[PDB]
Amino acid sequence: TPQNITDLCAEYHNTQIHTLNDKIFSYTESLAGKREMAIITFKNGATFQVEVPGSQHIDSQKKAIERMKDTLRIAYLTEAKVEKLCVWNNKTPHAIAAISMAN
Amino acid sequence: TPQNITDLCAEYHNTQIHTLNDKIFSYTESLAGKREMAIITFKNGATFQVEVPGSQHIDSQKKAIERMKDTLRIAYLTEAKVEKLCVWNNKTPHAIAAISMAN
Amino acid sequence: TPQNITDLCAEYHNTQIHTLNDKIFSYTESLAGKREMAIITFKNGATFQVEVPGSQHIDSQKKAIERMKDTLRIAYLTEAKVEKLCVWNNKTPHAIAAISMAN
Amino acid sequence: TPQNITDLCAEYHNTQIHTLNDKIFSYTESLAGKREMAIITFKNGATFQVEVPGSQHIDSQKKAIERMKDTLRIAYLTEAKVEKLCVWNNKTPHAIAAISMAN
Amino acid sequence: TPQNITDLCAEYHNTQIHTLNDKIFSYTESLAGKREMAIITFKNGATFQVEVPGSQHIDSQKKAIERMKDTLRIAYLTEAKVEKLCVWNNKTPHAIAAISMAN
Ligand SMILES: CC(=O)N[C@H]1[C@H](O[C@@H]2[C@H](O[C@]3(C(=O)O)C[C@H](O)[C@@H](NC(C)=O)[C@H]([C@H](O)[C@H](O)CO)O3)[C@@H](O)[C@H](O[C@H]3[C@H](O)[C@@H](O)[C@H](O)O[C@@H]3CO)O[C@@H]2CO)O[C@H](CO)[C@H](O)[C@@H]1O[C@@H]1O[C@H](CO)[C@H](O)[C@H](O)[C@H]1O
Ligand SMILES: CC(=O)N[C@H]1[C@H](O[C@@H]2[C@H](O[C@]3(C(=O)O)C[C@H](O)[C@@H](NC(C)=O)[C@H]([C@H](O)[C@H](O)CO)O3)[C@@H](O)[C@H](O[C@H]3[C@H](O)[C@@H](O)[C@H](O)O[C@@H]3CO)O[C@@H]2CO)O[C@H](CO)[C@H](O)[C@@H]1O[C@@H]1O[C@H](CO)[C@H](O)[C@H](O)[C@H]1O
Ligand SMILES: CC(=O)N[C@H]1[C@H](O[C@@H]2[C@H](O[C@]3(C(=O)O)C[C@H](O)[C@@H](NC(C)=O)[C@H]([C@H](O)[C@H](O)CO)O3)[C@@H](O)[C@H](O[C@H]3[C@H](O)[C@@H](O)[C@H](O)O[C@@H]3CO)O[C@@H]2CO)O[C@H](CO)[C@H](O)[C@@H]1O[C@@H]1O[C@H](CO)[C@H](O)[C@H](O)[C@H]1O
Repeated sequence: TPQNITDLCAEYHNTQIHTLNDKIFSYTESLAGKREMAIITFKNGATFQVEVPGSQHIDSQKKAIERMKDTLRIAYLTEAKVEKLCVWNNKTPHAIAAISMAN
Repeated sequence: TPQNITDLCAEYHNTQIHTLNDKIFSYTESLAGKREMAIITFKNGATFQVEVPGSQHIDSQKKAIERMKDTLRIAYLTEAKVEKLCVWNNKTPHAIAAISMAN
Repeated sequence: TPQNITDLCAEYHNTQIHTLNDKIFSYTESLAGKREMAIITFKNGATFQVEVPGSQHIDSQKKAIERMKDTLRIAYLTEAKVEKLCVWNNKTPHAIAAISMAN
Repeated sequence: TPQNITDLCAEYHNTQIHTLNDKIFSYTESLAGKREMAIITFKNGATFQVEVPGSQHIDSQKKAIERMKDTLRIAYLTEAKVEKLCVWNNKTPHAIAAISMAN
Repeated sequence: TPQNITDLCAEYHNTQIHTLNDKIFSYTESLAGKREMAIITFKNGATFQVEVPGSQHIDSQKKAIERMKDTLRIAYLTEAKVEKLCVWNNKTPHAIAAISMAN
């Protein structure tokens, strides 16, 4: 139904679009208990995270959270340019809701 | 049974074949609740989606849906040329049913 | 226990070996209900399928069918030469049972 | 929520941080019973393990331990520079808790 | 726990270390009923299998077995030099227990 990341982002509160058009600068992954997350940063310093699964996530999001960590890792290793990120800004670091990669 | 994507596509109602013979221009992935989907684009603007798993899907296609999102991601990252897409035209963006990639 | 694809193939009824020594020309995959399959072709026109999972499959072949589809996808994308395929000939297109890849 | 590996590492006892800034030298993986683990080494001889999933692990970490081995395998194969490692030092070899890649 | 492949291999009966320092020559994969395994060979004729899961395997070894097949496949496709293999010499072909890669 939404046709791009901007329309999709617009369907949630506390979200904002970050136009990066750049490759991920660093990738951090954690298996530590209560911190099973991934954190990424860009050259400008901007930091984002894929949240630890919790009660704020419905069951359908379970699979998508894992896929997102897979995507980030591979985008990072292949140095793919990420166009935009839709993030929840009520979390720190900002939490990734969706990504767009282009060209 | 079907020997190719065209024959396969012809076995369903509301489907059509698109011949792109081009690489995916952009890939968008979302983990947002109720919008756990992927959307792809080609240079001419043509937009397609891998639908959110819902009641129209039988048990057997859930793994297939997951595999498709995986296929679109590497196809994108590797700039693989997609030959054809069999898509359901009763959805917007058009929903991907099958894909064919050729040398 | 088999030592190679040919001996493994010889243990089955209705099987046959095809020597290709060529890379995959086309990769096709479908998430369409009741047609969750993948189809590959070679320049010589040879067409093979990875069957839809079903009755003719034991619980151990399940993960293996999924694994074969991943193999065929990555082989296609990396342009790996397929040496031989052990195929069941009581199906059309011929269903894939095993694959060998040699440098 | 931590913004980097240094701060995330600091949220645990018996946890040390290691700045490597080199690609992994060796990758060892085992399927032997009771020894389903991975071991990595750096050219400076530093050796680290990804623990056999045991009782000291909560359920949320299970999927995470699998992801970490996938990450170690791909970072090794692509020769990615790993920046830092947060490791629990009450283990021998020291056990990987988190990893950061910044090339 | 062991700090390397030789020590690890020494913790089991009927095992031996083979130093290859060469890439995999051929990869064979089968989905055939009761023969869901992978066989790899090196140019020197060395042939090794990843056993079909059976009664000899404990529960914790089941994902390790699937992972090892992913590893062999990716190592093969990327021409990653395999250093050593720990194998059970009471099976034919000898069964892979652990693998070390160092390029
Ligand atoms: C803003 C918020 O607190 N969201 C939490 C969510 O709350 C639900 C309603 O929010 C939306 C949203 O997230 O913006 C509304 C959207 O239009 C929905 N969009 C679509 C396409 O469906 C989404 C979506 O359904 C869910 O996210 C699916 O999981 O939900 C929120 O407005 C509502 O609260 C109202 C209340 O109803 C109203 O009477 C009162 O006056 O004001 C409140 C705020 O406007 O309640 C809804 C739940 O009852 O609920 C989910 C759990 O489903 C989460 O808790 C969500 O929080 C975010 O979750 C993110 C990950 O999914 C991430 O962690 C964010 O940081 C969390 O805040
Ligand atoms: C067209 C439609 O509404 N399809 C929904 C489907 O409906 C079934 C019958 O449709 C087909 C079809 O999709 O074309 C008929 C094909 O020959 C079948 N092909 C094969 C290889 O089996 C497929 C297939 O069985 C299913 O897709 C597998 O899940 O189904 C449909 O024709 C039938 O309804 C008839 C009705 O019986 C008849 O009396 C009346 O005169 O005409 C109706 C319409 O032509 O009903 C069948 C279901 O009872 O059913 C599935 C669920 O099983 C879906 O709901 C499907 O909708 C599409 O699903 C897609 C994703 O899978 C996607 O979301 C599309 O946008 C949906 O429209
Ligand atoms: C040698 C053998 O038959 N091993 C089978 C194994 O047997 C167990 C004990 O064997 C070891 C081993 O595999 O070598 C001993 C190692 O030191 C252990 N190492 C570690 C780090 O724990 C391993 C390990 O625990 C298991 O492999 C985990 O599954 O096991 C063996 O010593 C023992 O012998 C007893 C006997 O049971 C008892 O009745 C008699 O009175 O005294 C003996 C004392 O000397 O029995 C253990 C089983 O209860 O068992 C596993 C299943 O647990 C396998 O069957 C294993 O066979 C090999 O398995 C490989 C795949 O896992 C491969 O397929 C080989 O081909 C199989 O031979």
